[PDB]
This record gives sequence, structure tokens and C-alpha cells, in this order.
Amino acid sequence: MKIAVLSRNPRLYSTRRLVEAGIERGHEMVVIDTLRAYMNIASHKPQIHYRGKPLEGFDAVIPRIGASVTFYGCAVLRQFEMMGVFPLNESVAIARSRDKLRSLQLLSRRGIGLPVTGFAHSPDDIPDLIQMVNGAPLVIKVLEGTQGIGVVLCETATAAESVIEAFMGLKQDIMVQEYIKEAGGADIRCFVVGDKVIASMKRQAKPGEFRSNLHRGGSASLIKITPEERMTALRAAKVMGLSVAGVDILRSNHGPLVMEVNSSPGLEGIEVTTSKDVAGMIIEYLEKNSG
Amino acid sequence: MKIAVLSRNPRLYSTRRLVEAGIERGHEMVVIDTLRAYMNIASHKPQIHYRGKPLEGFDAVIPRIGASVTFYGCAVLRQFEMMGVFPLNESVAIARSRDKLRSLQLLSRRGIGLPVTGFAHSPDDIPDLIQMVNGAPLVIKVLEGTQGIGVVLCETATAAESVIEAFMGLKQDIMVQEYIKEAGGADIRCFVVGDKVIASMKRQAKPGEFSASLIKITPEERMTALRAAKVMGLSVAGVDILRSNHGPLVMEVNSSPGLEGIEVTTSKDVAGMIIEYLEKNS
Amino acid sequence: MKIAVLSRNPRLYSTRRLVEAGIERGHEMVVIDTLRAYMNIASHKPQIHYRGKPLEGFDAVIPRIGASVTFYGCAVLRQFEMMGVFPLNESVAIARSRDKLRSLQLLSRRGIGLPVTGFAHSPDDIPDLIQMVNGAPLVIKVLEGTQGIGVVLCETATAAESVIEAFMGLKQDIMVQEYIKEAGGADIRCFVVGDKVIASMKRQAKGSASLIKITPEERMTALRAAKVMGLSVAGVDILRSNHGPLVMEVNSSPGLEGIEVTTSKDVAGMIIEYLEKNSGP
Amino acid sequence: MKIAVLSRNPRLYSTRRLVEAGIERGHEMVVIDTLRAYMNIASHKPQIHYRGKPLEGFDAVIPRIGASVTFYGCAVLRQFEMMGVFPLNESVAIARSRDKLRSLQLLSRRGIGLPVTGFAHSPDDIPDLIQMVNGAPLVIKVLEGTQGIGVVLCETATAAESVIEAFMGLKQDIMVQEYIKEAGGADIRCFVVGDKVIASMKRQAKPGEFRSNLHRGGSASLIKITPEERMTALRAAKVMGLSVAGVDILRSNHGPLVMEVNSSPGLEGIEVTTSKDVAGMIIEYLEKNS
Ligand SMILES: Nc1ncnc2c1ncn2[C@@H]1O[C@H](COP(=O)(O)OP(=O)(O)O)[C@@H](O)[C@H]1O
Ligand SMILES: Nc1ncnc2c1ncn2[C@@H]1O[C@H](COP(=O)(O)OP(=O)(O)O)[C@@H](O)[C@H]1O
Ligand SMILES: Nc1ncnc2c1ncn2[C@@H]1O[C@H](COP(=O)(O)OP(=O)(O)O)[C@@H](O)[C@H]1O
Ligand SMILES: Nc1ncnc2c1ncn2[C@@H]1O[C@H](COP(=O)(O)OP(=O)(O)O)[C@@H](O)[C@H]1O
Repeated sequence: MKIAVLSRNPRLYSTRRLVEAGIERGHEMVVIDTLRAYMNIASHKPQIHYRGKPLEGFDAVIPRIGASVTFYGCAVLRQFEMMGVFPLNESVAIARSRDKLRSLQLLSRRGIGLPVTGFAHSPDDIPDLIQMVNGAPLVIKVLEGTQGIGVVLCETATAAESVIEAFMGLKQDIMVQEYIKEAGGADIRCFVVGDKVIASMKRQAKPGEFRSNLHRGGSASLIKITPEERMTALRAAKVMGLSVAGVDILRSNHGPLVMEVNSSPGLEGIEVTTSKDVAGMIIEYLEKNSG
Repeated sequence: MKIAVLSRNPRLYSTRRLVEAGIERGHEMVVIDTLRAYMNIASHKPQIHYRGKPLEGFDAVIPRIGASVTFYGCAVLRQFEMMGVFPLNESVAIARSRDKLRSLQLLSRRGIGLPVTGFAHSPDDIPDLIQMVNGAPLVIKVLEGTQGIGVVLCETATAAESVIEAFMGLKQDIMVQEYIKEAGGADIRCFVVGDKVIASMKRQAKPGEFSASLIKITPEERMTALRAAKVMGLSVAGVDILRSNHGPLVMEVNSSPGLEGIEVTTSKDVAGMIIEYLEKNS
Repeated sequence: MKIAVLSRNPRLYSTRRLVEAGIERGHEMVVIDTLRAYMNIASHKPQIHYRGKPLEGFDAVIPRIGASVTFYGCAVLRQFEMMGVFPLNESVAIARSRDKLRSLQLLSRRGIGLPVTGFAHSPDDIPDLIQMVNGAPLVIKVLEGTQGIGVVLCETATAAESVIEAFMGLKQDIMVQEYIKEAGGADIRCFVVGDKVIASMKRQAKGSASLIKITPEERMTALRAAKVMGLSVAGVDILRSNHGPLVMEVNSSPGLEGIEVTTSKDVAGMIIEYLEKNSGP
Repeated sequence: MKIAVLSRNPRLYSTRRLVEAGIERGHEMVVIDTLRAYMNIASHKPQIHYRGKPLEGFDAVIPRIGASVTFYGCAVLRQFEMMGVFPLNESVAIARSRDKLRSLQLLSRRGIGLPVTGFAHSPDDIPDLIQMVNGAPLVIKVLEGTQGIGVVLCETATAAESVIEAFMGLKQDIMVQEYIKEAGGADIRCFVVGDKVIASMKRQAKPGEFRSNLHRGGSASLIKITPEERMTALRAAKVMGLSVAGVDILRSNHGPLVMEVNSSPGLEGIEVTTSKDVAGMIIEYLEKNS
């Protein structure tokens, strides 16, 4: 197969690993910076050009779209799709995932377990917003399109109101979420490829904090996931319509709760922890479903 | 009916006219600034609140979403949809329309007549981009999400290259389009409601550059407008069309078109016919 | 006199009042939207044009520059200065005031009382930043050029760290400041014209503005703060602390509605009266 | 000496060369990403901290401030100045240079030769703006703070009006400048350190175009500069109040004309062309004036 890898940086672990796994399995791997791609839209002969030459004869494309102000990245993926190239994840599904507001609304409607969650931008009655989410303690995230830029635990409704008012000032979309203290600042990252959770790992916060992220001074370890945690991860990915996804889960008193569904999950964390060829299994999935 | 009108400004002609037409026809009309709406997402009892009180018992919603950095506006419309409220245009369709890149790609694939069109952001070979669009003269638009912020006619490939390089500097998505000189700086704005073009008008430039009046549209211009709206999946849309040597060409499909221009020119109750459409399909 | 009023919004109270006070005192008042002004820079005959016609014979200019992404507004003021027109406040001084980081650094160096203050953008050791400012409780402001867009009181170092990390995400300049609880959510706004505090008022949180007799050291602080920035007309915000008056902000074009409604003083008038005396030949 | 180098990227040619030249001459060279510096402002004991540890005992600082949305970078340089550290270029001077509108106004007032130049943002009468600058052909630049983001040569007043209207739409500060066709798409880049032009080079455009930039398929070569070109470069730098500056000059029919004054000029172009230790002479300047 000839496979395109849509990546802003070819020197990043996850992109390097995808070209390795591909080359290893006898495929021709081309890294494309989507911004440097330009195209002619047309019924008959639609073209994508790159550094003066046309992009032809591609069998599959792996979209690794970053959390940028990038409607253009999805447009380049869409051209590939319309020119017959098989996508790892469809542009339709990626657009659903990257809109965190839309993503949670869709999971909520299909009955996926979520924390109690509120949305706001310029609310006039902030006390009313806090009351709607069963009050403090509340986690308060800001959204800059795709990225959940800042996260604050507010213990009292006074602190919650004070922080929401600050974020309002910055004209940002605000997310207010029930704090799940039982988790102990830990989450399960389940890694979906096709109909299977191929790899899983627990993330843990530092001695003091609640922020579980791997790239914020955080230990990762092996974990045996429950059948309902597996079932939740697969269902979450299927609702978004993704073939490959990372699903973040919280172990709560009332079962597993989905935090995020990522349409292009990082590979360094999961591979170092599990010693699994995740990059390999992604390429292996393309081999079977490319047709 | 109780009808919500999602508008940032209730004092704008198009919003005023929609509440008038509604009140006139015996409906309860509520104007909602989507940003001041806040909600709880939930399977069982999903709520939208507004200035301390809940929003209940709405039968239909008219989304007038502006060309802002507003993923939130679509989210408020989506809650209404999921809470059973009938939308004039579905959030799915509006998202398609507001992404001008995606919009033209979708029209192109379904064989709707378009000008020859190219897209770029950081192209390394600009001469190659110009060659792909059959060269100058070229119209060059910048895109800031939904809005086509700036527009330049470039007569020579030198000017085209010089302008594209400038817009590249501003890190903006660039659209390069075949200039249709036959149009004479005029376009047909067709106004779609359901399966019908209810109103049309010609727009004209000043004596030199590239005034609105009545115009009888061809059967193929009508058919193009309806097909363009159906491809986007819109019930109500404004479709801009160029009269070219090789037939009608679609410029834009607007999911919430302005009412002042079309109503002043045609003297038609367009606001009324939109409310009348909600009455039948609600 | 012929006086230009550089205002981004010509319908606003403060601009209207400045043309009134001027007309009342027999002057010719022209309101200029700085963005709609265009100019040719030149040694001999430097021109400013506006809506097709040249701007000539101006004796003084009142710069009301807004907190925008506006290097252009200062450029229009600079042309006026270079064309011999007397400015109410010099472009040099306005540039000092609008850079809130630079403003506090300059006040600090000349020994003006300030709250204990820290600056950050992408700090690696946030606990270290908090320690440098004598810890919580801390007030945490974000800066978008001129405006202090958002303000959060953080009671504990945990909350301080959590909020700073959030603002870091937004790639904004961050200000960390000692919380002065003694103030009771109140500040003195002193209004400087020349060598005099012509008007003052207390502001209160939930809000209310009211009359206040200012101390001799509060007056002296306001005048010194304005003189350090090099402003002839300025609003100086002050906190009453246990260890004396502390300057919060120095505004190079302070609003007139608040101060005039509260004091019933012709502040617009006294500004025009200042131009009459110091405009000179 | 202990010398701080304020640079976002320590792996860039110009920063590497400045630490080399310093180390070579027996100095302690520390690279500081200004954004990762945080400080306490205070009369008595004003601190700058960096990755948990304080920054102490610095004798001089070399500011390499980029064309970013960075009021913060100047603030970090200002702390160093106020804490007694000698700057290669003063924060005051750098602020003058980076504001291209202010920079040209200041050069114009002190009688430095410039092209005929106009400024606009939201002009109502664009034909009037074009007339004020002696009409087409006109060069039209957009400004995003410090950077001259786009540059367009407009041959006719029709094209000039059409391009200005487009840039107006983007709510950007617009610069309109007399096109100097005699230059042949070539400029002199003079390199100032103290009271001396230590190095110079001609830049040339491709067979067709006018854009003389090195990173646009453009030849650089050695050039003997006139005494008036030297005098112009030094005077331009002195008006901005810079000790180290790159001054771009056009050879015109009516003498040398200054295009730009750069407060932190690149070193790769000038050093490759001249084979001079420019990095060395900058460090040598700090040694004498510190
Ligand atoms: N509502 C919440 N309740 C409990 N923990 C939460 C909550 N929101 C976020 N967290 C914690 O913060 C971590 C990171 O936040 P999240 O927004 O899910 O991810 P990211 O930082 O990658 O955007 C989570 O894995 C979890 O440990
Ligand atoms: N490629 C083109 N060929 C001919 N006319 C064009 C072209 N692009 C734009 N125009 C003219 O400009 C009008 C509006 O410009 P356009 O960028 O399409 O939309 P907007 O009105 O939103 O700026 C069109 O209706 C048409 O009259
Ligand atoms: N560090 C602080 N200590 C005490 N009160 C403060 C502090 N910072 C702000 N305030 C209070 O906040 C209000 C002023 O808000 P702010 O945005 O800082 O000022 P401005 O009106 O100049 O923008 C006043 O009531 C003032 O007392
Ligand atoms: N008005 C003009 N007349 C002649 N040549 C010009 C003019 N403006 C720019 N140029 C040429 O274009 C080159 C590009 O400079 P420019 O892009 O404006 O500077 P920078 O990229 O350093 O901000 C100049 O060095 C000069 O050779």
C-alpha cells in the first residue's frame, strides 16, 4: 500500500512510529504537512498538489489532525476521501470528536456514562448554573475550540462563581463538571482499533494534585479493565463513528464515566507502558479494511 | 406555536421581521442570545436556562447563527433539537454551510455548477496553484472561518502571486477562483423555502467595479438554487448565482440569509412565508 | 482655539462632554476617528487627511486612545505633535501608561507604593512564583495588551497554582499581586489635571461610587504617579492599605461619566481650561 | 563576564554564534527563553527567577527579541536593566525600532532619507491617499505589530485601490510607499556596532521579481558602500538609539533611502558573505562599554 500520514511534525514519536510500522510491513509511507497541500476542487479530475508535484496513487490516509484553528486540515482529508483514498478515521467522525461540546452532547444522548456536566459562555445567573450541576465541588474547564486549555477544582460555590466570572472575561466557552473525588486523580486510557480495545493503562497524578495527565509529571502503569469499561470504550468510539480512538474513563461509585474521546491519540504513553506494537496494529487494521 | 429566534441582536431588520410575522400570525415569539443560554446535558431531563429561568414548551426554533468563532451557538441549537424542538434548518446542515471549504467541495462532488476553484494555506509553489485554476484573471478571497473577509481581482499571474504571498503572511485559508467577466459585476440571489424559490433579485456593482432590482430567473437557475440548498440539507437558504457563458454557477449557500435586501426589492412577506413553512412542517 | 478630539467612539459621554466644554468656552471642536485619518510623513510639508480633506490650523489635540491593538492611534497623535499641535498628554507618556507591565516597573523604580507584584507568561516552577510574592491570598489578573481582562482572588496556593496553569494555556501575560483585604473591596479614583487632584471618588463592590476626602499623602501619591508616567491629565486608582496608599493603575485617558455624576464638577471644563493656559503662543 | 542571551531558540545560527564567540573569549554564556522567566518587581530586592532558581551576577544581556505579541520580552529586558545589568540595546530603543510606524516617523523628523510614505487603517477616500504619495507605482505593506506580513507592488492606481480595500477588510494597519524602480530589486544591508559599520552586503532578487530577501531565492554579495551610505546607516541607528542594528538602504536617484532599522539583525547572511566574526565584534563591544 501507499499510505499518506497527515502530520504537522514528522519528528514526533507517534508519526515516526506510524512510518516505521508501515515501512517494516513493506508499505510506502509519505508524511504530508496538510497546510502545505493545495488543491483544485472539481467533479471530473480533482487534484491535490504538494511542493509543486501532484499527490497520486494513495491507497489510505492516517489523519493526525492537531488541536489548531484548522478547518483546512479536515478539507485536505475530505479531498483524499472524495478522491477514493481510504481514511483510518472519516473526516465526519473527526469533526464530531474535536468539538468537545458536541462530543459530550452526543455521548449523553446515546446513554454513555458521563459526569454531571454544564455548559456556559455569558451566563447572567452563575449561581443558577452551579445549582444545575448539583453545586460544589465543581471542576471548571475553559475551551479554545478543541483544547481544554485550563482546568480548576473549585471546593466552594464562591470559588466556582469567582473562576467562571474570570473565564467569562476571556470570552471563552466554559464547561462546569461534577468533581469525582473517588477516582483519586487517576483515569483509564483505553485504546480502540476496530471492534477491540487493543491496549489500556492507568494514569496517576503527583503526590498532591488531581491532574492525571502523562505530560504533567504523572506515572502510568498496566491495568486489567472490567468488561463494562471495555464495552463503554468501544460504544463511545462507535457513537463518534471512529475506527481508531483513545477513550479516557474515570472509575466512579456509579460505574465508568467517559472524560474524552480523542480521534488521534498519542502512542508514546501507551506503547512505553504496555510494550505493544500499537502503531503496527493500526497499519494491520488498514491492511484488512482498505479492501 | 411558541417559537425561539436565536439572534445576537433583536433590533436587526431580519430578527424584528421574524418576530413581527410570527406575532401577526398569533404565535409567541422569544428572542434568545445563544451566548447567554447555559445548559445541563443529560439523557433523562436535559435543561436550557436563560437569565435564571428555564426555557420550556418551545415548538420550533429559527437559528440565525452569525459568522463568529461560535461552536457554542450550534451547541445551543443542538440542545433544542435533542429536547424535541423543530429547527427551521438542522444544526448538521448549518455546520456544512458555514464551512465554505467543505460547502464548495460538497457542491462540486454532487455536480452543481461552480467557478473553477482552488484552495491553499501555505503553498510552496504559488505559480503551480495559479496554473491549476487555468491562470489569471483570478479572484482571490481570504477566509476567517465563515466570513470571506477580503476579495481582490488579479488581472495578471504576477499580481495573483503577489496577493497570495501577502495573505499567506496573515496565516489565513486562501481561496483562488476563476473570474467570470461575462457577469458584469452582477449576481442573482435566489431565496429558497422548502421545495420553492419564493423570491429572487439581481445585485449590481458601481459604474466601474466588480443597487438591487427585480429579475425573472430561468428554469435552470431555479433548479440550481433548489438543488444547491438540498445538497447542503437546508429548508431555508439564500443561494448566490452567476450568469456565465456555460450556465448558472453557485457562489455561496447561506443558511441564514438577510431579509432586508430581498423584501425591500420584491415587496414580498418573506418573513411571513418562513413562519408559514414552520406552521406546516412543525 | 481649534482643538482636535481623537476618539475611537464619538457618541460616548467623555468625548461629547469635551466638545461641549470646548464649544461653551468659544473654541472650534473637531472629533477625529483616528483609524479614518491617513497621512503622508515628510520633513517639509507633513499632511494628515480625513474623509478627503486635509486637517489644518489645529492648536491642540486631546488624545482619547482606547485599549485596542492600536499602534496606529499613537502614530496619528505623533503626526499632530510633529506638526506643532499641543497634545493634552504626549504620545511618549501614553505609550508608558498603556503598557501595564512597564507602567508598574517604572512606578516601582521611582519608589511609588505598590502592592507586592509578580509577572509570568510560561513559568516552569509556579510554586516558586507564588513564594516570590509572599504566598496566598493572591489576586491573579490576565493582560491582553492594555486591558486587565480577568481578575481572580485565590485564597490558597493550590487555587493560585490551578488558575495560573489555566491562564498559561491561553498564552497570556499573567500578573500575580498581594491581596489587600483591608481595602474592603474599595479604591480611591483620583483625577489629575496639571499639578492638582481636581476631583476624587470612592468605588465600592456589591457598584456604588461616593464622595471622599483624600489624605495629603494620597493626593501627593496621585500627583507623583502621574508625573513619573509624564502625564498632564490622568486617573490614578489607589488602595487604602495598613502601610499607606498603594497605586493600582494610572490611566492616560480616564472616563468622565463616573467622576462628574458623583462630584457634579465640570471636569471636561477644567481639561479645556488647562489647554487654554499651557497651549501658550 | 557573565552574559545572558535572551533567545526563544538556542539552536538558531545567530544565538549559537553569540555563545561560541563569548565562550571563545572566556565569558560565561547563559541562554534565557524570556517567556520562561518570571519576576517580582520591587524597589529594594527585585528578583528574576528561571526554572525554580534565581538569575544573579549577570554583567551584560544581549536581547534577541522576536517579532511576536511580546510586551513580556521587553519587560524581562527592563528588569535586567533596572537590576544594573548592561544591555547591548536598551529596551527603550528596541520598542522604538519594533513599532515600524513610529520608527519611520522618527527617521522622517530627523531628516533621514526615506521613500515617500503614507499610513492608513480605515481611509474613506483611498484615491486621496494614493494622490498624497504621488500615485502609482506604489508598494503596499500590511503591518501585524512588528512584522511587515505582506508586500505587493501595484503598477496602476486601480490595483493600488483594489489591494488597499482588501487589507482594510482584514482590519490591519496599511503602509503605502513610493516604488523605487532604479534599485533594480537590490538593497544594501549595513551592520552597525557602536560608531562603526563593521560589515555590509548587497541583496539581489531573482531574474524577474523585486523582493530582495535572502530566503526568497536571492543572491547576496560583497559591496563597497559610499561615505554617505555609511553616514546614513550610523545616523539611522543613532536616531533609534541602538548600539547594534541592521540598516537596510536603497540606492536611489536622489541618494540613499532607509527601508528598515532592525534592533536584532540575523548573523548567518552577513557572516557567510563577508567571512567576518560579527558575533565576535558584538562580544568585543560588550567588553569595552560594559
Ligand atoms: N470532572 C472531573 N472529575 C474528576 N476528575 C476530573 C474531572 N475533569 C478532569 N479531571 C481530571 O483531570 C484529568 C485531565 O482532564 P481532561 O480534561 O479529562 O483531560 P485533558 O487535560 O487531556 O484535556 C482527567 O484525566 C482527570 O483525572
Ligand atoms: N470568481 C468570481 N467571478 C466573478 N464574480 C465574482 C467572483 N467572486 C466574487 N464575485 C462577485 O463578488 C460578489 C460577492 O463576492 P464573494 O466573495 O463571492 O461574497 P461576499 O459578498 O460574501 O464577499 C459575487 O456575488 C460576485 O458578483
Ligand atoms: N490586589 C487587590 N487588592 C484589593 N482589591 C483589589 C485588588 N485588585 C483589584 N481590587 C479591587 O478590584 C476593583 C477594581 O478592579 P480592577 O479590574 O482591578 O480595576 P480597573 O477598574 O482599573 O480595571 C476594586 O474594587 C479594587 O479594590
Ligand atoms: N518602496 C520600495 N521601493 C523599492 N523597493 C522596495 C520598496 N519596498 C520594498 N522594496 C524591496 O523589497 C525588499 C523587501 O523588504 P520588506 O519585505 O519590506 O522587509 P522585511 O521583510 O525585512 O520586513 C526591500 O529590501 C527592497 O529591496
